[PDB]
Amino acid sequence: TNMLYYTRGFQQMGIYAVMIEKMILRDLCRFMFVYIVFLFGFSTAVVTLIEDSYNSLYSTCLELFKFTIGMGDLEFTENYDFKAVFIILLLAYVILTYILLLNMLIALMGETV
Amino acid sequence: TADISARDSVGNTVLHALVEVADNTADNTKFVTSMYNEILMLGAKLHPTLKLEELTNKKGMTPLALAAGTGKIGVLAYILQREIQEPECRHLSRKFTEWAYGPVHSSLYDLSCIDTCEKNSVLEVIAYSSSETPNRHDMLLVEPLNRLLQDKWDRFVKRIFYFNFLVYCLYMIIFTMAAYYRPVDGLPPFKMEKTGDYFRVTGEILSVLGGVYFFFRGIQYFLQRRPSMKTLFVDSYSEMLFFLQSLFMLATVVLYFSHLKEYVASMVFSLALGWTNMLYYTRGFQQMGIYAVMIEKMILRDLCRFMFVYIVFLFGFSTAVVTLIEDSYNSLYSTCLELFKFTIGMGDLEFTENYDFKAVFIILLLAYVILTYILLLNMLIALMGETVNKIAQESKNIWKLQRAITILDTEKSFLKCMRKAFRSGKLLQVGYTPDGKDDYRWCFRVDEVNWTTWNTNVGIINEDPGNCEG
Amino acid sequence: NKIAQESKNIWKLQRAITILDTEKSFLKCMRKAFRSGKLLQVGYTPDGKDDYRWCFRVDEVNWTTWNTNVGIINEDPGNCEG
Ligand SMILES: CCCCCCCCCCCCCCCCCC(=O)OC[C@H](COP(=O)(O)O[C@@H]1[C@H](O)[C@H](O)[C@@H](O)[C@H](O)[C@H]1O)OC(=O)CCCCCCCCCCCCCCCCC
Ligand SMILES: CCCCCCCC/C=C/CCCCCCCC(=O)O[C@@H](COC(=O)CCCCCCCCCCCCCCC)COP(=O)([O-])OCC[N+](C)(C)C
Ligand SMILES: CCCCCCCC/C=C/CCCCCCCC(=O)O[C@@H](COC(=O)CCCCCCCCCCCCCCC)COP(=O)([O-])OCC[N+](C)(C)C
Ligand SMILES: CCCCCCCC/C=C\CCCCCCCC(=O)O[C@@H](COC(=O)CCCCCCCCCCCCCCC)COP(=O)([O-])OCC[N+](C)(C)C
Ligand SMILES: CCCCCCCC/C=C\CCCCCCCC(=O)O[C@@H](COC(=O)CCCCCCCCCCCCCCC)COP(=O)([O-])OCC[N+](C)(C)C
Ligand SMILES: CCCCCCCC/C=C\CCCCCCCC(=O)O[C@@H](COC(=O)CCCCCCCCCCCCCCC)COP(=O)([O-])OCC[N+](C)(C)C
Ligand SMILES: CCCCCCCC/C=C\CCCCCCCC(=O)O[C@@H](COC(=O)CCCCCCCCCCCCCCC)COP(=O)([O-])OCC[N+](C)(C)C
Ligand SMILES: CCCCCCCC/C=C\CCCCCCCC(=O)O[C@@H](COC(=O)CCCCCCCCCCCCCCC)COP(=O)([O-])OCC[N+](C)(C)C
Ligand SMILES: CCCCCCCC/C=C\CCCCCCCC(=O)O[C@@H](COC(=O)CCCCCCCCCCCCCCC)COP(=O)([O-])OCC[N+](C)(C)C
Ligand SMILES: CCCCCCCC/C=C\CCCCCCCC(=O)O[C@@H](COC(=O)CCCCCCCCCCCCCCC)COP(=O)([O-])OCC[N+](C)(C)C
Ligand SMILES: CCCCCCCC/C=C\CCCCCCCC(=O)O[C@@H](COC(=O)CCCCCCCCCCCCCCC)COP(=O)([O-])OCC[N+](C)(C)C
Ligand SMILES: CCCCCCCC/C=C\CCCCCCCC(=O)O[C@@H](COC(=O)CCCCCCCCCCCCCCC)COP(=O)([O-])OCC[N+](C)(C)C
Ligand code: NA
Ligand code: NA
Repeated sequence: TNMLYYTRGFQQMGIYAVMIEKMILRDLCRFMFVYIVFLFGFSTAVVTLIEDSYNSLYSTCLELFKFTIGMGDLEFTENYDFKAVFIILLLAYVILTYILLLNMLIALMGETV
Repeated sequence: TADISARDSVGNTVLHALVEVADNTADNTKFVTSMYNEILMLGAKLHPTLKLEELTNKKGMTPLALAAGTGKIGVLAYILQREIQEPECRHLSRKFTEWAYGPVHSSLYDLSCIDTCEKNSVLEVIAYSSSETPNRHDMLLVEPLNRLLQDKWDRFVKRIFYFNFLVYCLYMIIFTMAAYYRPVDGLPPFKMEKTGDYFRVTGEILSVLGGVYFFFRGIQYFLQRRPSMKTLFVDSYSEMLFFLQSLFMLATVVLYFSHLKEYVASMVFSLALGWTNMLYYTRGFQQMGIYAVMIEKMILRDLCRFMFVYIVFLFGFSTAVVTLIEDSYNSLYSTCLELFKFTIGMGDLEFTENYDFKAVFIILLLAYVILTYILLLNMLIALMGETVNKIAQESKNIWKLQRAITILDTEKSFLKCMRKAFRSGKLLQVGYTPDGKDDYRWCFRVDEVNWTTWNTNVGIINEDPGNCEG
Repeated sequence: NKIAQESKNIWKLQRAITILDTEKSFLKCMRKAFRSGKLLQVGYTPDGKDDYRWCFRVDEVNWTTWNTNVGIINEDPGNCEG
């Protein structure tokens, strides 16, 4: 990752790596903070609902982080007790994170660039 | 002769009428702002001992607070930056000059009814404005208001806000950690058998005391700040979500002692809101606050248009697919659910071999895929990108208003805890009344420097006997 | 970025085509197209008769044409159609 220092001897790669640092400090920094509010916000909301194994805060923050990377199973646990709660609570996470906030990130990168 | 106090059936004097007539155009603003001076000169020339701007109408609104409320920003800019440079019309000057050494000069704006008048202060009348007041978000760029709220913030509210944040951070930790460790075995209410269960009910007590808290604090927002049916569900997207959090959080108390497991359905919606409602407290932070303004606009401009159209297609093709399935994915849930997976990148194009015509099925999904994943989610990114270009400074001006509403509720809350609102300005003499007395106006300093007004026409300069308040 | 106002102008035309098919459809259900304007006198013909043109009002305000060159103004005998 520190090879990206030595882009600074190259105008088009160096500027690119300047456009990396600004995003990590402007856009990811604002993003990932808000993202972890929702993530831990719905994660706790889901493992609170689970009873029993996905009754952990890791294995539910881990499974809800998969919706980010396009690997979210909307049925990763049948060990709930109210489905409408669970489904309302994930699709809320999905809409607010995958559709809204990752695509909002692309928008802010676009305005940053 | 004509009585300059032009009280009418509605009570609007001439200055009121000149606020009501404005349009926030350049030709009209250039006009009406001038006219106040000559009306004010004449009011001070032909009928002294009656400063004309304190007068009100039937509804009880000064022309200052009538410009604050009716959305008149260029009018309001004049009345706040009013700088009359001539004797016997100078007490009406609103922006004084406490000194000027070289280019530097300390402007001395008055905080007459920007904050803490007996009714309708400019910050209230802007902050506590309804929804469709034009220019509402730009009306705090007007000096001294931009630098007055940043003064109250850095000096009073930044320390109480970051405390209220912390108390809400721990309220969530206490409520989260009291819900994670809930009793799975049995039907409520539950017992404090183990030692940890005493700490757990404690976090449940402390959880409900905050649910009734944000409940009452969401009631009295509708008793202090009386909204209309349009401004319930618009312009107040926070006082509802913290109040809504309490509805779930108190239904959680109903359904715990009503002997049901449905308390989980409500207790869990209080957590998702509760952490999602941490994004309120970004409004004490410029870059995070604007970001959260760029969240609300998307949810209301872009998701709102998007998700509606998306659910037309989704239910449009879902019904089209389960119509084709025969038999298990012969449900409208398990087909809307499977077709929603193409959105999140988890679409199996072969999630059912229990069809009867494959070309129908495949034409019908790839139509859904192209029109939703490739077109409409990427179209969403495009519209966000055009939104972000639009709402760049229009979100910073919503932010300073979010912070402004916070600065004023903080004043009203701590009206007896520590002090009043602190008055955010030094009582200072600016000159002399036309009746021959001191003035002593609550004024807010603004050190300003200008490298082109080299002459420095003295005019007002008050402590020119001094040099810099020493 | 290109099609921002070029799509609002396609929109008003989509709505326009809807407004006119709606007229043609309900030509006998309720009424004709409603004629969307008040038959009003605007002056006098050059042959010396009334005009009575189906006209559409547009309240307009301008804060720079202070002189108000009278010119046409028709119900200046009145003031605001009272
Ligand atoms: C049985 C129940 C069924 C439900 C229906 C019942 C009614 C629903 C509730 C009504 C509301 C519905 C909201 C829908 C989503 C949109 C939310 C949103 O735009 O909010 C922005 C808000 C801004 O502040 P404010 O309002 O103070 O500022 C306003 C505002 O800027 C204004 O433009 C300016 O004039 C001025 O600045 C000021 O006047 O920010 C916050 O309030 C903090 C952040 C809040 C979170 C933002 C993210 C959105 C989360 C939504 C989902 C909730 C979480 C998941 C729950 C799972 C299911 C339970
Ligand atoms: C870039 C830096 C890295 C970021 C990573 C981000 C990733 C997400 C966050 C990561 C950091 C925080 C994770 C939680 C702390 C560990 C405890 C836990 O998981 O579970 C605790 C339970 O109780 C709870 O889960 C609720 C209590 C939360 C209290 C801590 C506040 C965290 C604040 C930040 C939160 C976000 C708020 C927004 C932040 C701005 C106990 O531990 P356990 O072992 O899980 O329980 C098993 C107990 N049992 C066996 C008896 C049943
Ligand atoms: C943000 C808010 C949430 C949004 C959620 C969005 C998610 C999508 C939409 C969600 C809401 C609507 C879902 C359908 C209503 C339930 C009935 C059903 O599913 O199946 C019914 C069948 O018949 C049909 O499925 C077709 C009949 C549809 C009539 C309802 C119109 C819905 C309008 C809105 C539609 C979108 C139009 C565009 C909207 C602008 C009967 O119920 P069942 O149990 O399924 O059938 C089993 C019967 N059996 C056992 C005898 C075989
Ligand atoms: C010379 C390096 C020898 C390295 C040998 C090692 C292998 C080769 C390694 C890397 C490739 C480097 C090739 C350099 C020559 C290409 C032409 C050029 O000058 O630049 C051009 C292409 O620019 C590039 O190709 C720059 C890419 C390197 C960026 C470094 C980050 C990660 C390195 C990870 C490396 C993994 C290493 C693991 C495997 C060994 C662009 O033109 P410019 O220069 O922008 O224009 C003038 C700039 N000026 C204004 C400053 C004047
Ligand atoms: C965005 C602003 C923030 C809003 C925050 C608050 C939002 C919260 C919303 C709603 C709160 C209540 C929802 C949960 C109900 C409690 C559980 C319950 O009793 O379930 C019952 C089932 O009931 C159903 O299966 C039907 C569910 C109807 C609601 C679906 C849409 C709600 C989301 C609209 C979103 C629009 C948002 C606004 C935008 C337009 C019975 O229990 P069960 O065990 O589930 O029964 C079997 C279930 N099974 C057959 C499925 C297996
Ligand atoms: C800004 C804030 C963000 C938004 C926050 C709020 C978001 C709230 C989100 C979602 C709220 C809406 C879904 C509720 C959850 C399901 C609960 C339920 O009743 O399940 C039953 C559905 O029974 C049906 O009849 C469903 C018919 C409609 C399609 C299902 C939704 C598709 C999910 C994708 C929607 C994507 C679009 C998203 C738009 C929302 C299941 O019953 P069952 O026991 O399995 O019985 C099987 C057979 N049966 C189905 C025939 C009965
Ligand atoms: C968190 C980090 C972030 C920073 C913030 C720090 C936040 C505060 C931090 C910690 C406060 C809590 C410490 C006491 C409990 C520890 C012992 C215990 O019971 O352990 C158990 C977990 O815990 C529980 O089961 C108790 C439930 C959670 C307590 C919620 C806070 C209570 C309010 C008062 C708080 C102070 C407020 C008022 C102050 C004036 C161990 O689990 P177990 O036994 O394996 O299984 C669960 C038990 N069961 C199976 C029987 C169901
Ligand atoms: C309970 C007995 C005390 C023990 C509790 C132990 C603490 C555990 C915590 C939380 C548990 C306490 C009960 C929960 C209350 C609900 C949350 C709440 O009120 O938030 C309010 C805080 O604003 C206040 O004025 C809070 C009241 C004072 C709390 C005193 C305890 C803090 C101790 C710890 C201090 C540590 C300091 C360390 C410094 C480094 C929210 O502010 P608001 O102005 O309403 O604005 C939002 C509402 N709006 C969006 C609608 C506008
Ligand atoms: C707003 C102005 C002020 C409001 C008033 C001031 C106070 C407000 C605060 C608190 C007072 C309580 C208000 C809510 C009602 C309590 C729950 C209840 O009655 O449950 C009933 C059932 O319930 C269920 O069957 C489902 C319960 C879970 C629903 C989850 C969503 C909670 C919504 C939260 C509300 C969000 C609403 C959003 C508002 C837009 C219990 O009654 P029952 O007859 O025994 O039914 C048993 C049925 N069963 C056996 C099949 C299970
Ligand atoms: C003080 C708060 C204490 C909270 C303690 C709790 C832990 C810490 C919590 C949160 C981190 C807060 C650190 C604040 C100090 C950083 C430097 C700074 O001032 O701002 C900088 C960084 O800005 C941020 O770091 C703001 C991030 C908080 C946004 C709140 C939303 C979600 C919170 C979820 C929290 C999960 C909680 C669960 C775990 C406890 C940016 O500068 P600025 O300020 O924009 O510039 C001037 C602004 N002005 C114009 C207004 C003057
Ligand atoms: C965009 C504007 C909206 C248009 C809306 C209307 C579009 C509708 C389009 C077409 C309508 C007809 C298609 C379905 C045929 C009926 C079923 C049938 O008889 O299938 C036959 C099979 O036939 C095939 O397997 C070959 C299918 C040929 C068509 C493929 C391209 C059509 C999409 C072009 C899209 C371009 C769109 C325009 C852009 C350029 C026989 O039955 P079977 O049981 O299936 O036989 C075994 C099948 N198996 C071997 C596969 C297993
Ligand atoms: C604006 C509105 C949105 C657009 C709406 C319209 C969109 C309409 C979309 C798609 C229309 C085109 C596909 C039709 C569906 C297949 C039906 C069929 O005949 O299946 C047979 C295909 O037999 C072949 O020989 C297929 C050869 C071409 C590649 C198949 C398509 C690839 C899917 C990806 C295309 C991605 C690109 C998408 C571009 C369209 C299967 O026969 P079998 O029984 O399994 O036999 C096995 C062995 N055999 C295959 C050798 C025979
Ligand atoms: Na993906
Ligand atoms: Na994927």
